[PDB]
Order: sequence, then C-alpha cells, then structure tokens
Amino acid sequence: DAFKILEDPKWEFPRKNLVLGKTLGEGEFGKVVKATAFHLKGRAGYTTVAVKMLKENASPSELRDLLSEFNVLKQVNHPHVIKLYGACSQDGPLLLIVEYAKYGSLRGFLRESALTMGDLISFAWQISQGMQYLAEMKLVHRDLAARNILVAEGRKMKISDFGLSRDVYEEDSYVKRSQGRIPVKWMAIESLFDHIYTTQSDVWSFGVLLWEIVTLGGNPYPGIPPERLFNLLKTGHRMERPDNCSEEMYRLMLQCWKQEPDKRPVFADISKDLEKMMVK
Amino acid sequence: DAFKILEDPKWEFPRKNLVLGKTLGEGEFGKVVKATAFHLKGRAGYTTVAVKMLKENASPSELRDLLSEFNVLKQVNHPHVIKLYGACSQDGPLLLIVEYAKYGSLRGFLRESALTMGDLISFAWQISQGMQYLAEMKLVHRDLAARNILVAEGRKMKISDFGLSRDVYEEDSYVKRSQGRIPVKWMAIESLFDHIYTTQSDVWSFGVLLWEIVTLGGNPYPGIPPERLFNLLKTGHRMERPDNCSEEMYRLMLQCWKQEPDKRPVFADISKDLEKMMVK
Ligand SMILES: Cc1ccc(-c2nn(C(C)(C)C)c3ncnc(N)c23)cc1
Ligand SMILES: Cc1ccc(-c2nn(C(C)(C)C)c3ncnc(N)c23)cc1
Repeated sequence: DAFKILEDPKWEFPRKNLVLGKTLGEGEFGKVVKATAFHLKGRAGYTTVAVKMLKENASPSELRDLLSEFNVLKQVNHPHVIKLYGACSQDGPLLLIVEYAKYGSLRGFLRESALTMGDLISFAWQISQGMQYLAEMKLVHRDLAARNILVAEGRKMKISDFGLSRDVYEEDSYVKRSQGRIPVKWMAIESLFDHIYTTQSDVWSFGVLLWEIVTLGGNPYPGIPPERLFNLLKTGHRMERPDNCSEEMYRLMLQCWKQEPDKRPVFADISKDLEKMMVK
Repeated sequence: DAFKILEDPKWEFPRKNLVLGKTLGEGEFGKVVKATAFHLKGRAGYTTVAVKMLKENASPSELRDLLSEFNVLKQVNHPHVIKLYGACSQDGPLLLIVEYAKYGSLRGFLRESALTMGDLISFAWQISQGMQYLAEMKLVHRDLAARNILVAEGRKMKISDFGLSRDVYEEDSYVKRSQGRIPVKWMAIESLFDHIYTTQSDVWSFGVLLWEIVTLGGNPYPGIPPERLFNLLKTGHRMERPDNCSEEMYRLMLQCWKQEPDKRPVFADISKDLEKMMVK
C-alpha cells in the first residue's frame, strides 16, 4: 500500500533499453539526468530523453509527488506541455521518461542572458496556449512559475512540474491535501486566506510569470517578507512597473492581479492579447 | 493569522546589530548565511554567528518549519545541541541567529575526508549524549541523520534541524500533521506502516547514523528502491556489515534495528556502550 506502483503497460518501458547519463539537476523536485532510449514509442533507433527519479534521501511525500506527476502526464498532450514518453516502474527504481529541454528551466535560461522583447512576448504566448489547453482539460496547475517552465529545442516553452496539480472538480471521495507547498509570492490572494486554487488563480500566477520574463528572471517582490505580502496585497497594492515593459504589457499583469477572480481574464483572452503585441 | 510572528522579547535581537555575510548553503531547509552579531546575549564585542532565513521562493509550510525550529530551540540547551542566540522577527524578514559550525554538516565533513576510528566513536558518542538530553526533555527528533548534524569548532557534534520535531506526548488539542516528510531510508519500521514516531524510533535513525559515520558519509541501502525497502525490512533483513567497523560496533547497529521498539536500547545505554569502545 502507498509504496506499490501499478504497472501501466501502455507506458511501461524496458529498463535495459535506457542508458542513464549525466545529472541535469537535483533538489526539492527529485533527480533529473540526461539519458538515451532505444526503440521508444514505436521503434527506429534511439531518442535523447530525460529521466526523473527519486533522490537517495527521498521521503514518502516525494514519492506521492512523483506518482502525481506520472498520473497527470499520462492525460495531457500539447506542443507547449512537456511530453511523457514512458516509465520504468518494476524491478527497480521508478523512472519517468519524458522529453528533453536542453536549455533547461526558463528562469535559468533568462538569467543566462541575446533576447529581444519579441521573443519574450512569444515565450509568454506559448505558455498562455499551454495553460489554455490545461484549462480546457479541467486542470489546475497551482505551481505556475518560471522555474517550473522548460525551454526545449528551438527555444520553445514546455510547461512542467505537475506534482501539485489538481482537477477543477475533485473526482475522489477522500483526498488528503498537502498544505502550503506553493511559494507565497506566486499564490493568488484567494489562495492566501481561503486556500482556494482555481484556473483564475493560475492566471494570477501567470501575471507573476510575465513579471519574471520581462525582468529576465527577476525575484518578485524583492526583499519584502512573505509575512507582510498578504497584508500588502489585501490593500490593493501590487508590483511596480519593470524597466523593459510596455504600457500594454504591464496592463495585462494588473488584470491578472485583480482582487475578484471573476474580473481576471481567461487564458483564451490572454493568448489573443499577447498575439496582438507580436503583430504591433 | 499564521503569518504574524509573536515577538518574544527574551530572544529578540536588533537588526542593525547584525551584519549578514556570505551564504553557507541553501535548499529544502531554508537559507543559511554567515554573519556577525555585536553585543549579543549580554554585550562585550561581536560574535561570529549563523543566520537562517526563508528563500525568495518560500512556501507557507517552510515558514511553519522555521517557526517550529524557532520554538524548539528556545527550550533545549545542551553542549551537543545547536544553540539559539536570538532572532529578528519584526520590521523585516524572520532571521534565526544560532551558533556557527564552521566544518558544516556532518555528512559533508565525513565526505571531505584524516580521521581515525577513535574520532568516529567520539562523534557517535557526542550525538548519543545530545539525544540522551533530548529524550529526557520529552522530545522526538524524527529527522535524525548525518546531513542534519553540524560539526562545530573543535570538531564537536551539534544536533540541528528541529523543524520536524515533536513532543513525546502531544500537548495540543488540535495538531495538524505533516505526512511523509522523513526520508524513507531513515524511518523506523513502525513509522513506515503505522506512522509512529517515538524516542525508540529515533534510536532506529541513530543506527542508520552510525552506518553513515563508519562509512564516512555513505548512502544507506545503496540502489535499493525505497518502495522495496519496506517489504525488505519487514522480513527481518537489515544492512550488511561495512568495512571500517568492528564486531562490537556492528552489534550496536543491529540492536537499534530490532523489530520490537521495546527490544531496542535507550540512548542512556548507547552512551555507556560507545564510551567503552573509546576505552578499549
Ligand atoms: C517529469 C519531469 C521530468 C524531468 C523534468 C526536468 N527537470 N529538468 C531540470 C530540473 C534539470 C531543469 C530538466 N531539464 C531538461 N529536461 C527535462 N525534462 C527536465 C521535469 C519533469
Ligand atoms: C536553526 C539553524 C540555523 C542554521 C543552521 C545551519 N545550516 N548550515 C548548513 C546547512 C550551511 C550546513 C550551517 N552551517 C554552519 N552553521 C550553522 N548554524 C548552519 C541550522 C539550523
């Protein structure tokens, strides 16, 4: 119980066909290494992939997050969402075989910088299309931030880290909830006092994501203690306008940071707004 | 609520008297930087200290862990337990001002290696005395591991990371429990299936700590998936005897890994056992 993983034959991949390589990163998310998979999703040769696994000092909750990420990735499929290829759940450790984003996370990619404002609007546009798809799939991401986005080949955005995702309507009789695992500076105001996470709350997190992009990986609300952030946001105060940001771009951030969730735009409208900035 | 920190005047220290310096480490525990504190705990000059704080992307649960660590450190006081000097809880971020262990964590100190077997028994002896004190204080550490021990000046052991500690008897009417935050390879067997954490469960974790010391920072149960560790420990299987380990030292580890918690020794007996190894 809770430790035995069900073997889904649709996603199970042989362990001998997987060649693990150098570590791409490790932390409070698991262990991710570069790898190669022969005869994957059909056949014909090898494929460069990435493999996520548990750390040597993993806790049972980190296994819950890895299984939750495994479960959500089975259902989603979008060009701007990270793609699950397979898994190794039997006769050894649990390995998730997904895509490979060589430019790494978005926050790391932005801080490494030759990017014009045209690419930044494109990056926000691609993420807005992925969230559009995830909203239509009745999924709440909750942990929408720059360090959770992956920059893949072609500098294309891939939404990742579904370990804390939830359905719009809870389809289980008894779900035991993790509490306070979302970074405060990205939580919507209704999530701060009422523990409410909806699609409109992901729009709030998308506004903070816009700020991270236009500042090329900036730290939102610099120096402000997270304890005073709630009393500050409750009085209608928001972030000031960054440097590299047009008047139309900063207006989109404030709409995502409206007090009433009903007053915030939807991702279908945000995609049409960001596309117009590419045209003009 | 939950964000406002009560100002304890006994522990409050002025922020202007604190000079933050270089970062000593950062991860799923917070942010720890080296610092200097002038006129601390009385007066007379400055003191080299360490300051723990929240990360820029901290979650509300990480504030619960920092406040729990703050609360427990107010009560304990032992030469082999990390010492709390003060805190800055008002007019800015929450900073915990504690001791300064220049040799860093124990696992990092062991992996950096000129240590004989005499020092390793001394290290285990000092930790056993601290756990002896913590047991008399009616405290359960739960997260007893090498990466949670600090090597201070004079190469002396300092127990740290009290963010997941609990009392032997719950003195609150409604405590909401974190679930599955202890690494599996250190959890006692009764904690694995029954969610039970006692002083005898810390003795189980102490046996794994002995293994980490004699192997100079080894990874317990190498390669074994944590999902198969429970079925393996349930059938009486334990770890094999390491290289640099006497027959009397490995016998102490097996006693700490007994199936019945009543059959495991207490820290008062472990200290007398480890001291005899220093004599012989
Ligand atoms: C399910 C899953 C598996 C792996 C990753 C992942 N993390 N990371 C780091 C953290 C190294 C940027 C990656 N870098 C490149 N490609 C990837 N696929 C990842 C994300 C989600
Ligand atoms: C309350 C509290 C505060 C700080 C630390 C701490 N972590 N760490 C690292 C992680 C850098 C080894 C330290 N290194 C040296 N001295 C210290 N005091 C610490 C532990 C507990």
